[PDB]
Amino acid sequence: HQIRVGVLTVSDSCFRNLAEDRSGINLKDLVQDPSLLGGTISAYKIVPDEIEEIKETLIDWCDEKELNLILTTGGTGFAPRDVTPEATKEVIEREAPGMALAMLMGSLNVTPLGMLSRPVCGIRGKTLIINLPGSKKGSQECFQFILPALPHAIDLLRDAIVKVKEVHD
Amino acid sequence: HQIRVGVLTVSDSCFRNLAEDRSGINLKDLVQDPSLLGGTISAYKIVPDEIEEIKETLIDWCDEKELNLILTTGGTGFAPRDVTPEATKEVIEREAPGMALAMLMGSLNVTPLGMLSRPVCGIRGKTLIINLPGSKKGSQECFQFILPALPHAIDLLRDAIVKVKEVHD
Amino acid sequence: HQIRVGVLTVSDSCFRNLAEDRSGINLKDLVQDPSLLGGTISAYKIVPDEIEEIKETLIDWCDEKELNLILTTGGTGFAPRDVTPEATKEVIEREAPGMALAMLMGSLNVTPLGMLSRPVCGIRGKTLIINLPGSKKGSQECFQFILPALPHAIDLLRDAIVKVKEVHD
Ligand code: NA
Repeated sequence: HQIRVGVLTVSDSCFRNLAEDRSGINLKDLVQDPSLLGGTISAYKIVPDEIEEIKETLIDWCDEKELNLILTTGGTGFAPRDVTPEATKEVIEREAPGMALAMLMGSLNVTPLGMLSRPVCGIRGKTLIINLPGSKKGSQECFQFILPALPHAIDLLRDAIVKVKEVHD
Repeated sequence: HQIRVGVLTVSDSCFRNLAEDRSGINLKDLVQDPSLLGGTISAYKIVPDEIEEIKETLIDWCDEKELNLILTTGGTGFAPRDVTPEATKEVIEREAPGMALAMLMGSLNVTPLGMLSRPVCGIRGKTLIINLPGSKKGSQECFQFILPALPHAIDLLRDAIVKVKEVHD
Repeated sequence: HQIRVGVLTVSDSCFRNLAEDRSGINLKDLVQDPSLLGGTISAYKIVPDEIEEIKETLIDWCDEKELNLILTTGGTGFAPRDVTPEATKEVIEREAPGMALAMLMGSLNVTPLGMLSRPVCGIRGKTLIINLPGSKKGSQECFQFILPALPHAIDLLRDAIVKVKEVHD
């Protein structure tokens, strides 16, 4: 019944030690809160806004760590270096557009600037990958929008096969 | 100018005769109701949750049967075998994201679990393909969400070319 | 910090001189209104509903003209020749699904027929590309739905690199 979760902070500023990772730290707290998801933090990493590093991390976390859930924070806006959604599209097997939609409607309710977020959500093996905004406020609000559906989503994926492992098994 | 419709049930359980196809049978009734769509059922099949069989059936129904509308039911959730949207993306020529959106907003209005549905809608030749959920309740509600736009959508596609046929024409 | 905008009218009828481009002409007025966007019209063209012509124009306007914003009007519905979204998907580097969403929700609030529009929004270099409907009413409404986010989106993209130019720089 355990939920093993990874939080991937995608941020040049945090990577360069220019700012504290308020968003990522807060997501670790939200994830572990027994009144919320009641999950376990199994992976945490800060990476720069660089497609290959994001992709490699996601693949490792899905295929080697077999996490149930990865929450990315940052790299989903219009700034030129923001490529988290692009990295995510390259690693997912099955897209989950309803989750990206739920987050966008929720965000638009807060502000029209919500349409400047470009998140992708999708599945790889047993892992649900969710792109969240970079700000603490934004990532918390978006986590809140999807939380009601997370336990069931994770449950449906628990027995999925990790494709790269299954071929030599 | 009849509306020729195909209902494709994607279900391992129904395919193996473990359960009755409540969803598909109900969709046949909804399609044919003269107060609703007033369509004709021109094709009906139960297939397992297997990407190639889904793809092959959709292609035959669009290119050989030249159906105006295909309603798929099942294989659109998070369960590992659910690959209907993936099959659909491989066969469509032009995506219709507004229809997938309309269904998802309607569904989210019923329950946040609507974000665990992953439907694709799109066009191939004269055919509009709509992915609906596997459950009778979900497919009925989703059919209702798009019904007001179906007649006009179908009309706009009636004179489309079937690409594989036109090359030897 | 001018906003250099292109308006691309995709319309067989206008291209063949059968109708006046009411939509494109109105978009030029909207764009230049200082209480709306305060933009500059830097490019305007009417092209037929042909994928290659649309793609070639978009690439030229992004890569050679380095426009901040391109509004396309027409070619986004279900009619068989409507291929603007497909051309757009072939040229963008980063999709902006939030903006497409916002336009569609707004449109669905007016009529369910909004779900028969298939717009794509995305980014190439410094340029935001927005697909709008062909009708004057539809393009004006869709522009007005996204307008609140336009200034900030454009600003975030101002220092983006034009990839084809950077490689020989
Ligand atoms: Na999409």
